[PDB]
Amino acid sequence: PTAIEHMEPPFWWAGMQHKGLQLMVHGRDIGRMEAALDYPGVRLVSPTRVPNANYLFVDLEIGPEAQPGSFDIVFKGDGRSERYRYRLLAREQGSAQRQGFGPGDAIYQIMPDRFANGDPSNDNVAGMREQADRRHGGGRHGGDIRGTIDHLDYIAGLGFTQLWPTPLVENDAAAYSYHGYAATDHYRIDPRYGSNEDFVRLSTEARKRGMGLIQDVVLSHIGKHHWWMKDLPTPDWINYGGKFVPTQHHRVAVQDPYAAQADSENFTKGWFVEGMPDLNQTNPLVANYLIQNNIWWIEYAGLSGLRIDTYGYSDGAFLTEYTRRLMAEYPRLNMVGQEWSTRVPVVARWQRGKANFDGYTSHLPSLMDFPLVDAMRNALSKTGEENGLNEVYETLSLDYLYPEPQNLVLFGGNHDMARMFSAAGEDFDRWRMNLVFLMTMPRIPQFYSGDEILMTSTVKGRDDASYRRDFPGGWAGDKANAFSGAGLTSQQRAAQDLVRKLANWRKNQPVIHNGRLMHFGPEENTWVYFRYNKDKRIMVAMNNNDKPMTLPTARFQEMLKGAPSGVDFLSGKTVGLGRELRLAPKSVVVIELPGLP
Amino acid sequence: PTAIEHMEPPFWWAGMQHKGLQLMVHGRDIGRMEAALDYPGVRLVSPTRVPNANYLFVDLEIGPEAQPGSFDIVFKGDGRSERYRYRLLAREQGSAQRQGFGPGDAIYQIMPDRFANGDPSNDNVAGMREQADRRHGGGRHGGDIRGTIDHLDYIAGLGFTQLWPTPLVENDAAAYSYHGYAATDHYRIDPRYGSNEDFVRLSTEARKRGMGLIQDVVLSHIGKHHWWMKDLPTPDWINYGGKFVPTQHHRVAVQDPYAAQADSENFTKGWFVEGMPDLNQTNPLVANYLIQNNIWWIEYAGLSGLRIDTYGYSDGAFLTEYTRRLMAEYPRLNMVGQEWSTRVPVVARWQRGKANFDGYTSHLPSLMDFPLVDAMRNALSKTGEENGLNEVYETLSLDYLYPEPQNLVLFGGNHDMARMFSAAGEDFDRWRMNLVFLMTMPRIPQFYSGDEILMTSTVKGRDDASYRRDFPGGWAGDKANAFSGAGLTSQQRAAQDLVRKLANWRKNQPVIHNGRLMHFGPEENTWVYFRYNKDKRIMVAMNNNDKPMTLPTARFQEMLKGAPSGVDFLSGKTVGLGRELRLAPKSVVVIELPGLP
Ligand SMILES: OC[C@H]1O[C@@H]2O[C@H]3[C@H](O)[C@@H](O)[C@@H](O[C@H]4[C@H](O)[C@@H](O)[C@@H](O[C@H]5[C@H](O)[C@@H](O)[C@@H](O[C@H]6[C@H](O)[C@@H](O)[C@@H](O[C@H]7[C@H](O)[C@@H](O)[C@@H](O[C@H]8[C@H](O)[C@@H](O)[C@@H](O[C@H]9[C@H](O)[C@@H](O)[C@@H](O[C@H]1[C@H](O)[C@H]2O)O[C@@H]9CO)O[C@@H]8CO)O[C@@H]7CO)O[C@@H]6CO)O[C@@H]5CO)O[C@@H]4CO)O[C@@H]3CO
Ligand SMILES: OC[C@H]1O[C@@H]2O[C@H]3[C@H](O)[C@@H](O)[C@@H](O[C@H]4[C@H](O)[C@@H](O)[C@@H](O[C@H]5[C@H](O)[C@@H](O)[C@@H](O[C@H]6[C@H](O)[C@@H](O)[C@@H](O[C@H]7[C@H](O)[C@@H](O)[C@@H](O[C@H]8[C@H](O)[C@@H](O)[C@@H](O[C@H]9[C@H](O)[C@@H](O)[C@@H](O[C@H]1[C@H](O)[C@H]2O)O[C@@H]9CO)O[C@@H]8CO)O[C@@H]7CO)O[C@@H]6CO)O[C@@H]5CO)O[C@@H]4CO)O[C@@H]3CO
Ligand SMILES: [Ca+2]
Ligand SMILES: [Ca+2]
Ligand SMILES: [Ca+2]
Ligand SMILES: [Ca+2]
Repeated sequence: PTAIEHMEPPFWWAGMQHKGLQLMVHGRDIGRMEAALDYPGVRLVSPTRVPNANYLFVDLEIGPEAQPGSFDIVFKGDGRSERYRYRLLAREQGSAQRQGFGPGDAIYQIMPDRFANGDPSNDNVAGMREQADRRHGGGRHGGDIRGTIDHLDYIAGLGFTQLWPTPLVENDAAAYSYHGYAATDHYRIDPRYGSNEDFVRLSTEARKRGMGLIQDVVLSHIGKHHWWMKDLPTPDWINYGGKFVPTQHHRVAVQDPYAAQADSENFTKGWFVEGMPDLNQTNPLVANYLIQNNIWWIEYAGLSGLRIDTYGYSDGAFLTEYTRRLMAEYPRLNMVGQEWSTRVPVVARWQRGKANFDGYTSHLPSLMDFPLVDAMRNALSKTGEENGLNEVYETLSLDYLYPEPQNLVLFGGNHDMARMFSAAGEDFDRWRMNLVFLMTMPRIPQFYSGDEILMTSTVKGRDDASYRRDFPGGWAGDKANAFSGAGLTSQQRAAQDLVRKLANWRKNQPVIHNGRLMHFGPEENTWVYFRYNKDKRIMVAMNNNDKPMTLPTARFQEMLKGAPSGVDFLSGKTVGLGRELRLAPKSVVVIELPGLP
Repeated sequence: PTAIEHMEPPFWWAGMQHKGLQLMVHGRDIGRMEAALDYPGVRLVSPTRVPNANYLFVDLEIGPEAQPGSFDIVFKGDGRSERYRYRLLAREQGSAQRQGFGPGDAIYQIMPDRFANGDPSNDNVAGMREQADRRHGGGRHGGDIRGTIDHLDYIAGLGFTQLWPTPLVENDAAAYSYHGYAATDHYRIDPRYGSNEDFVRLSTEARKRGMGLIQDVVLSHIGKHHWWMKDLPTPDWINYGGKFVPTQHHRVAVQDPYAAQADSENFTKGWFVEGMPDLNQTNPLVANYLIQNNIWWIEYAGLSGLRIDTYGYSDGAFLTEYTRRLMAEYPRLNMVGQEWSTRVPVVARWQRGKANFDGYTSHLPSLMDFPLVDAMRNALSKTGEENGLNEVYETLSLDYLYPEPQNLVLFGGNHDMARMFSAAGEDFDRWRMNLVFLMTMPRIPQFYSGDEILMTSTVKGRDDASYRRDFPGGWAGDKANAFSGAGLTSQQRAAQDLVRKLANWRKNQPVIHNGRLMHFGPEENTWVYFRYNKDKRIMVAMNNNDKPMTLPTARFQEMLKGAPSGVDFLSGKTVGLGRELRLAPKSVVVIELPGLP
């Protein structure tokens, strides 16, 4: 091997919250060397060696007096000497104070390979392990950053204010590289998507259109083709000494009074799959590496926040420190952890401010609301149940378990589950109820690309490829183009219109962002709730039955306070409320009313 | 009425914790009288007069200097004078400190009408509204206290240490009087069961056999034929002015940050059914009445605790005071609330010691563990699921939500749900798993009469009559008789023998009463857990599959610590533990090992 092959992070910033910076330097016999530097405000701590002669960790303390600039780090040993020009950048104005995504936002989720192919020429890149195959469900289809940039106006036009793409970091695998969840280089965009600079441009172009950029970060694991695997930095870098030992996924084991250490360790150290080596985050070098890398992306790419994969599969103590570090840099940031459980207590455990039985503490601002999504999908699909919506109501009543339920991400769907329209049984009227719910709950809504034109999938079991079909219009030659509206059916277009109507309306509804919620127990699969404050009331009523239903309004008087009627935002019709609310079969109304004193 | 028709409570005790005693006096124009008395230590408080001429509430303060004895309360008015000789009983030594049922106990549950007809002559009682009909599923079959007493040896012989009969208080209804849940006289045993004195004798006879007696109390409602209903003590004694307004059962509404007052009021004030007038517990006279009545039963009948029906259907503030009052009198008592929800947070809300988001405080020691019973019934029934036992494991992991999870009552079944054997799909092997689970969990186990001989029922929905078939041997002429063994199949006898073996064994296993629990995440519907302390380990392993399973024992070494083998208590077979645990199809083993160092 040659010179310095990797320097990570490759540059940094003056004026960060945490003064320490740990450089991970890789190259043949770099560990046999001694580093030296001279720059006011930067102090070189002095080596703690690792047995591997091919890695050197350099500990810097960057004082508040250190100014933007650059300086040489010089490595000397065995009659030779190596050099790296290290840059400390100036931070953009307002960087530390950046506002993360919140209740007023709506997030549009894409898989960058499956959204838009702006440049067919990067579909394959010389030297990489996988060839593109649009006809393979698990293959690379060729979506890229150029295609995403091309369609930012579309996403903004739909009413979305944040973009969350699944990971774009290099995944140089021989197969299943497209999904991004097995990083082979945490400091590089996969060249098939574009360059590091292209990703920065994506952020800047999104910001021009009023949209934030949320990065999808994996912390627990990497891909087996990561360059580390060819020469392990330390013998304990990867859990189980770099050998495949599978997790059995006992997620409660990390938060269970009756847990076996075997099960907790298996959850946090066990390999997700054979092709995903598990990072030993109990090694402080690994912890520092991940914390610094994610900060580096936030700072470099001007992100509004993060979505954190496989949340509890990382070491718990590491997550405590990681969340503390990120949030100390960016106190107004949001980060949404993916803790995939339908049990509210299991999700709620991880949110900042939670008083946990075991004293577990976290600075994680948000989690994905799998419990509530599961409840609504059940309600809308099990149409033979007398009162399926009761599950939604009862799940929501558990919100007190969360320190900040209003900061949780509620979603129509995502790349891991059945398509929203399919989960609703291809029932457009019931799908409308799901959409209304998503846009009116005291949550941060997230929507999955393609759902706005009722893309379908298999509903039973798990079928990842079926959830990730190419967006129509993302590829040259497509017969239908959802970006332009060309070739959409009337129902598809009606869906897209409704999404655009509701999401744009929602942006302008402070009562949804921070108003109160009062809901009523569902009765025979009818459900009424209100968002309210002194300025506005929004009354949602849904009739989840294939028959008309009539609801006496006396029941709702603490919210209605004698309102004789209101205008339904959906239909534009005036709806009577004096003595009863008459719902047509499978209907939902969104009645807008004056404030509640 | 004839002078004083009802005096309630009819007598009291010297030396109670709460000095106050409120007498509810009933009779024609008694409300027009004025009470007077002269007895050392007893003070008459100045009157508070309700507009109903047929009732008088008399407030006494019984100071600690009041001795046991009697004194006349004289009621003077309109030139007439009525007397009542009031008695203060001496309390039994150790009364206040009585030990309530706890984790070392096992509760046997009966319905008195359905267990044993010791006296056919009381099946009908002249004057009563219902005639017995043994062939009618919802009729009175004639079981009584004499029959229960006749068979205490049998219950004690099975290994049970507490008897819980469903209510024996008067239910003088035209139809469905048998079940006891619609009281028509809170101070009287239904004469078809026997007298008040017979109930005291049931308690004393049970005690002679090492068994406590747990009374089933209804607080929220009475029956429509209660004598109150003919002449309402106050206009607000019954919720909704004594007229039927149904509850819609929105149980979470009393513990939901988004609750409507309409829903929460409807839950606690709404009538359970038309035949069950709802008590207005916000009226302090109603509150005092119930508190005193239940204390009266505890003191009079020498009870070891209570089972409290329809728990959250009572007023929340009333419940705080009721539980406070009862626990003040009897600090070591146990009372188990029936809060029928399969959601851990909903049940846990009510247990003494819980820190609730809304500051709600309760003194209730115990609740019925519907969530865990539901989880195990799901695991045993969902035979098409690869790992249904995962529900049990995850539910258990939520025990940190309860202040005192070991004090919760775990049950094989009860009078409101499908028969335990039917719940296991009539699979003897799965039934054994449920039984072992019940007898080894950190819980107070409760068992439903008839389950020890594998009685069956319908499985779906609610079918009360199906769960409540006459105990075989309870009636003269029965051709299957569980008391003698006559007519039982080999399998039914084996069930009975196993109940006896495990219950009696449990009695002598402190490690089950107060030991730790460590469980392991179930894998492919195999599950291993341990009860352990310095003295003993008890390993439970179950294979919920119709194929053999081989579990490497490395996994369990934090509990096994190299144990080469053990003896299965159940089969009495030796079980290898050195390298692998071989489980036969549908097996459960229970292995005793010495305590860990
Ligand atoms: O970065 C890795 C991935 O992380 C992220 O998502 C993961 C979550 O963090 C993690 O918790 C977990 O979620 C599970 C959740 O916790 C569970 O409660 C449960 O929820 C329900 C589930 O959704 C239902 O489908 C069902 O589960 C059963 C299912 O019906 C049944 O078919 C079977 O599933 C087995 C598959 O059939 C089998 O093929 C294989 O799965 C493969 C998969 O086919 C393959 O494509 C590959 O997956 C890739 C994936 O495409 C990538 O995107 C990347 O995934 C990341 C996610 O995108 C993140 O968001 O990497 C993956 C790994 O390479 O590999 C899979 C693994 O072999 O095995 C399956 C079983 O082992 O059985 C299941 C039950 O076991 O019912 C559940 C109701 O309780 O399941 C959640 C997952 O669906 O997993 C997330 C990754 O999916
Ligand atoms: O003291 C009263 C009883 O209290 C104790 O148990 C009750 C629990 O505290 C309470 O939480 C709830 O528990 C669960 C319930 O058992 C489950 O069924 C289920 O309930 C939901 C159900 O799944 C839904 O379908 C719906 O139920 C409605 C139902 O669909 C609808 O038809 C109607 O119900 C009527 C019946 O269908 C009809 O037959 C008749 O009922 C008769 C009954 O057949 C007869 O035996 C007699 O019932 C007695 C009972 O036998 C007594 O033992 C006593 O019950 C107490 C329990 O034993 C306690 O342990 O009193 C009963 C009389 O009230 O008389 C009945 C009335 O004539 O009429 C029914 C009523 O119209 O309406 C229901 C309700 O809307 O919603 C259910 C709630 O969401 O899950 C519940 C908890 O989640 O009820 C327990 C009693 O079953
Ligand atoms: Ca491309
Ligand atoms: Ca891990
Ligand atoms: Ca009888
Ligand atoms: Ca009530």
